[PDB]
Amino acid sequence: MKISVSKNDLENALRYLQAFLDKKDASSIASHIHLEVIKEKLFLKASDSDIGLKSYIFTQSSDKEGVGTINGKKFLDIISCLKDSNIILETKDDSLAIKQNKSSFKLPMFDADEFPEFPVIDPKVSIEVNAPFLVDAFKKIAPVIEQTSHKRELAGILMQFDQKHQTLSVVGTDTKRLSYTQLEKISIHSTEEDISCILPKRALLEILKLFYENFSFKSDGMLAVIENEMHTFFTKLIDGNYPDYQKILPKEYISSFTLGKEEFKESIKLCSSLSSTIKLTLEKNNALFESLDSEHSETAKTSVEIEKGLDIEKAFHLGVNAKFFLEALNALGTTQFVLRCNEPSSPFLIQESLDEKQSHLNAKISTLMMPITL
Amino acid sequence: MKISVSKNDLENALRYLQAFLDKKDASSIASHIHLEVIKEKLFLKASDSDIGLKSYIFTQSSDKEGVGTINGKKFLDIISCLKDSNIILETKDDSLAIKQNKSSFKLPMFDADEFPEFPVIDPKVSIEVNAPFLVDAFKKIAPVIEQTSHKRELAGILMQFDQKHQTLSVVGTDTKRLSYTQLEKISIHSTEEDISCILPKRALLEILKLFYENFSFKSDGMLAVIENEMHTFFTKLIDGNYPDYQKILPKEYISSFTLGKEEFKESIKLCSSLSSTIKLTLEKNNALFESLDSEHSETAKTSVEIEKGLDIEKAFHLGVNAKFFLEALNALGTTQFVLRCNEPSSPFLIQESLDEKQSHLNAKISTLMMPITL
Repeated sequence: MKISVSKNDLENALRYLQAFLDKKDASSIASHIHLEVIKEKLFLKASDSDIGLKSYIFTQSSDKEGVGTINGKKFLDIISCLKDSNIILETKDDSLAIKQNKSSFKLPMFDADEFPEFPVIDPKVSIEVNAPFLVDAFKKIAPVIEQTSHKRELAGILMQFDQKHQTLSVVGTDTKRLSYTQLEKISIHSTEEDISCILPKRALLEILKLFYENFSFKSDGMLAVIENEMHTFFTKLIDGNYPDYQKILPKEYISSFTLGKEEFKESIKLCSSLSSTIKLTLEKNNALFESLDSEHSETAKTSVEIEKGLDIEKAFHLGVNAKFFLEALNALGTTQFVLRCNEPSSPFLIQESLDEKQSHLNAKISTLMMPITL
Repeated sequence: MKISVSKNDLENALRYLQAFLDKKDASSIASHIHLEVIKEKLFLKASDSDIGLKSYIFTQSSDKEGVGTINGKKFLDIISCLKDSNIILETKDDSLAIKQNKSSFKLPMFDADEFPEFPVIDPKVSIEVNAPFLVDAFKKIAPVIEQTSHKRELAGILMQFDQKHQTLSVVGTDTKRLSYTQLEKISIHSTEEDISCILPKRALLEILKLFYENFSFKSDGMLAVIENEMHTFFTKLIDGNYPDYQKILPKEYISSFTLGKEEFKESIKLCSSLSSTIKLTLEKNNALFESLDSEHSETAKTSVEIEKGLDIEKAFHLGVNAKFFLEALNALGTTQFVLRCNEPSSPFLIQESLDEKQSHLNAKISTLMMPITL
């Protein structure tokens, strides 16, 4: 191999690749990036059986095509310390040479034959995503998902494709709370009418660093592959059946209150200084907040005026987990939110104001939560 | 007690005080701030036998004078979540009430009689510091000092007062390296001709957060007390005898090179990607840097042109610790530095260009380092 590349292009590519290396044992090929020069591109890839990323940068020049490998962490450590001028990469036996003017380095290469095959799939389902709605859904739902969940299928995010109705549902839950969204008017190409993909949390978080809009998503029911012009990402899927979240959603709600998002965030954080649970009291023109599981002798109270009177003929009391409530509000894009309730011992829902209104660019996430008793 | 205070004044005061609390066991008075209302001031103090801070803020109003205590971490957690409007603090039995409009809190107080006495000293030495030179010296020397040093006196920074010559010397060492500065034309008031104070590293780091210029420093040989208009800080001193650093400094140096600071930093970091030690080669118009304790098959080299020829008739080779060398350069305020050497196996010195030149506002730190063999 012998090429020259842009320092900043290379550094950026290496930064993305770090998350796909097992970096602690540098003597293992799992700590290495596979390199391949083909025509005017340098491809860099880091993968294992479970997950992987393949990227390219254009070469500034190319004298010799071929393949090699290099420790990804050391490679980035070197590049990040170099000048903003072009870098020469040239193989020399079992070794990769890096040169930039007066600076030169050598790093040992491993046998590229040991490097894992980067998978290709025969997709059963595919979508083209030309707006931020999918990663918006992912980012909004991620906090509810236990990565190290001890239950397999809940350790990931559900993507449920309905080809007939052209809707993709995105769901996360940790059994105390459940966040979901339904994305309509999605052009879904699928061999089956319905197909469900469960992406592991790690994959979710990596996707958020790599992608935003204008990418494809494809799956063969075993792997999911996401591609744009620069990147091809894959992840193994979680096998099994995600619980049907629809069966747990209440059919109707006795009461629905339209409330101020930022005032509630501010009030909940305030009581959270002394407790993890909060007693919320709703009156016609007031919202009261009191610390609930605070130590004896420690109390926090606050209230907020509600100018547009709630349909309440007598105080409604609701015990809530402060962190969950806050996270549900963080997932909302509107200045107001709707709190839908039945009995105080029953699950309640938090969602955007005008959730029913059609949106193009964004996902609207709703969160269903179990209350605290008393 | 009953007063009102400014939220931002209070929050700022509480932030400074956090470092002086043992925060993990909230049931201990060590986690508490002592409060005292005297006339139009609120004094807040956190201290133990070893170290402490006493601060004040002016009250916006004062209805009732008295004393109390409160958990400092909870207090700050509450205040930081409040609005930017005045806060009412009022004692109610064994409890402190905090009110801001619709928000109200209660926290339990402890018996103020258990709170440790804040010490006053009869100073044996005192200085008034009206320029940043002392904290500049402290900040520059701090990195060489082992806080958790297993040797008592080296676990702190030395302040050596010479009343006769009106000089204060500031020294830190960890036995591999030694950084020092001599501050001249300091008005020293002292009962003894010579007196040495050793401040613990923790105290050093706290001082850096609190003080910059226009403060007094006093010591009775047991405690050191630092005061400005807002703060009174104290620390117990480390007992014993700091080694005389003067006896270890070489008398003369065979060679002294004036070199580029930022070029050396950049070159050393570059080789540091692959090693912790570096072989430096000085020639008449070139400085060469090579990784030294890098793994087999991993190498890093770079060089820098030296336009103003060094007085060198044949290459000088010096083995150096990369981190120490970098830290010595970080402590310098000039664009160039002087490297003074004897034999390659002998200690060498790093200091500012024109170190001998008189400076008002700043400390000039020199670092003496043991080289690496080969």
